[PDB]
Amino acid sequence: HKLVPLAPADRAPAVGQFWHVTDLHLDPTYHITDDRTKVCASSKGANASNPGPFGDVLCDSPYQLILSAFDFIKNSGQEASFMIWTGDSPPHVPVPELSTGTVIKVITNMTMTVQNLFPNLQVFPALGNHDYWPQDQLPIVTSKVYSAVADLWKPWLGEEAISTLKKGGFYSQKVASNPGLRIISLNTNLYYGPNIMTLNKTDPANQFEWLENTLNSSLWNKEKVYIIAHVPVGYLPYATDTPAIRQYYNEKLLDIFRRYSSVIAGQFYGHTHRDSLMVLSDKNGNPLNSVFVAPAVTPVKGVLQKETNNPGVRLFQYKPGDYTLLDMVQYYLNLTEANLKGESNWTLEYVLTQAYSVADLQPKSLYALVQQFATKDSKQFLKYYHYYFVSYDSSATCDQHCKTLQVCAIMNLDSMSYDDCLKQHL
Ligand SMILES: *[C@@H]1O[C@H](CO)[C@@H](O[C@@H]2O[C@H](CO)[C@@H](O[C@@H]3O[C@H](CO[C@H]4O[C@H](CO)[C@@H](O)[C@H](O)[C@@H]4O)[C@@H](O)[C@H](O[C@H]4O[C@H](CO)[C@@H](O)[C@H](O)[C@@H]4O)[C@@H]3O)[C@H](O)[C@H]2NC(C)=O)[C@H](O)[C@H]1NC(C)=O
Ligand SMILES: *[C@@H]1O[C@H](CO[C@@H]2O[C@@H](C)[C@@H](O)[C@@H](O)[C@@H]2O)[C@@H](O[C@@H]2O[C@H](CO)[C@@H](O)[C@H](O)[C@H]2NC(C)=O)[C@H](O)[C@H]1NC(C)=O
Ligand SMILES: *[C@@H]1O[C@H](CO[C@@H]2O[C@@H](C)[C@@H](O)[C@@H](O)[C@@H]2O)[C@@H](O[C@@H]2O[C@H](CO)[C@@H](O)[C@H](O)[C@H]2NC(C)=O)[C@H](O)[C@H]1NC(C)=O
Ligand SMILES: *[C@@H]1O[C@H](CO[C@@H]2O[C@@H](C)[C@@H](O)[C@@H](O)[C@@H]2O)[C@@H](O)[C@H](O)[C@H]1NC(C)=O
Ligand SMILES: Nc1ncnc2c1ncn2[C@@H]1O[C@H](COP(=O)(O)O)[C@@H](O)[C@H]1O
Ligand SMILES: [Zn+2]
Ligand SMILES: [Zn+2]
Repeated sequence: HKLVPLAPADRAPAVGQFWHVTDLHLDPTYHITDDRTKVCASSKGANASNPGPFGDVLCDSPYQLILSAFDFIKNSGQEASFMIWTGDSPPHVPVPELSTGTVIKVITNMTMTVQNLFPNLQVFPALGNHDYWPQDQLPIVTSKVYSAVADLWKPWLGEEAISTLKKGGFYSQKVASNPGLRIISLNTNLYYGPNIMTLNKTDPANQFEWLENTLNSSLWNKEKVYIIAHVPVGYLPYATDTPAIRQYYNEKLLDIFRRYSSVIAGQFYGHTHRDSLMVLSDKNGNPLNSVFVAPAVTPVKGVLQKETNNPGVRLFQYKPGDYTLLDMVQYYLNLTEANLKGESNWTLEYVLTQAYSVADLQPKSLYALVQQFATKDSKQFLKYYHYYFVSYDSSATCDQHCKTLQVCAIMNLDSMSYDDCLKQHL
């Protein structure tokens, strides 16, 4: 007779789950036609290679592909308490073939697709470099795009997040279903090489100052943080000595992340359209923070590229009320198979703990895994390189130089450690 909360069973609490989708790149022009240079504007006059209803390797996403990805999520039987969505919705076409209004229209379409299919799911979006017109030129003051996405994403975001989103394209937001968890959605396009608007800016849109204060508040309020953004920190794994964002910004952002590694329980990026791991470590090689780059829904590649990705979406598992990452489940569409029969079969690619025989996704667990990658003829690394393209080509090979670039980028996010890795292993 005392109105005490009803104690749950001693059963093990169910893990929490959330979805990560990225790089949808809708191409509204997509359509099958005899002249394969007219299947999709995103091929920029190239002949589509083998187009079907779910797309082509030289095209961005037909609407039907994006719909099939979200239909899979909806009917997967996986419970999830939120979704993160890390940007890049318009297609790869020349700047004169887009406009601010067209960019906003595509982002609106994607946003409304998600809200229509998932009316009860909190979603945390981030802007990508194509989520602006002209592409990559994301500004350091308020803009029409920033104001538009602030209105589009209002169902998911509180007043303070809406205010910072409108001003600079970034926000933080408490997760309604997960007390003690905060999402920080950065606009890392402010740091991306092609962005003229941020040249010679030490703190464009004051995002570093804001991020510092946000993380400090989370620290003192005993919150955990998941960082989400479009362009990742660290080095491109397919190129030599090339940071994904400008080196000055990479170094500055990584130092913030190292100082707050005790608060940051995950980092989640897109932009590369590949499945990549990174482990942020100190200068002495001690692992600090696990980083997850998710592959795209679009399969697009340029004619000059040999490989591309299969479409992917992924799910993370975490410890409830604690937010330590326990696992990652990567799903994919075999695009050639789907196009041949005309029906999608989104399916499991792998479960990270099972694929790699690791206990969880903590930095030390992943650090020990990637140390195995470095061993000669590592079967773990061969599997990783297969999954890098989302199982596009089991015959794709990574020679000694390719593997040095991959492993060095996985383990060394800052310039000093990355260049030392090249010195030791080239
Ligand atoms: C996603 O879905 C696609 C489509 O089903 C799968 O791709 C097919 O995979 C099978 C098996 O790997 C391929 O069949 C094999 O092809 C080999 C030839 O390689 C290429 O050569 C021709 C050029 O002449 C290409 O056009 C062709 O597409 C291939 O890419 C052959 O050497 C094999 O022959 C022998 O294989 C075994 C031997 O035990 C036997 O089954 C056969 O009888 C034969 O003796 C075999 O035919 C098939 O070609 C692929 N199709 C396409 C369109 O690429 C992907 O594997 C799948 N992805 C994942 C991750 O599962
Ligand atoms: C796009 O492709 C067309 C068609 O090329 C053919 O189509 C394929 C199915 C395959 O069979 C190829 O080997 C063929 O060549 C190209 O147009 C043709 O190109 C050659 C001359 O270079 C010749 O077949 C015809 O003169 C061209 N026209 C047609 C209707 O066949 C076209 O050049 C390709 N465009 C690009 C940008 O690659
Ligand atoms: C989202 O778009 C799809 C795809 O259509 C294109 O995408 C938009 C960005 C915009 O440019 C549209 O004008 C394009 O047609 C829409 O699906 C299509 O909708 C129309 C009906 O209005 C219909 O003619 C098509 O057959 C539909 N299907 C396909 C595969 O194109 C979809 O309705 C849009 N969704 C939202 C919520 O806006
Ligand atoms: C980080 O915050 C420290 C703690 O100060 C208190 O933090 C919360 C509760 C705020 O309400 C603030 O007003 C409090 O004073 C600061 O002492 C410290 O300066 C901050 N560190 C940095 C690097 O900004
Ligand atoms: N694996 C790759 N090889 C060569 N170029 C790439 C690769 N991945 C991405 N790019 C380039 O990076 C950009 C793609 O990012 P985005 O345009 O934001 O989707 C384009 O300029 C591509 O040409
Ligand atoms: Zn992209
Ligand atoms: Zn991008």
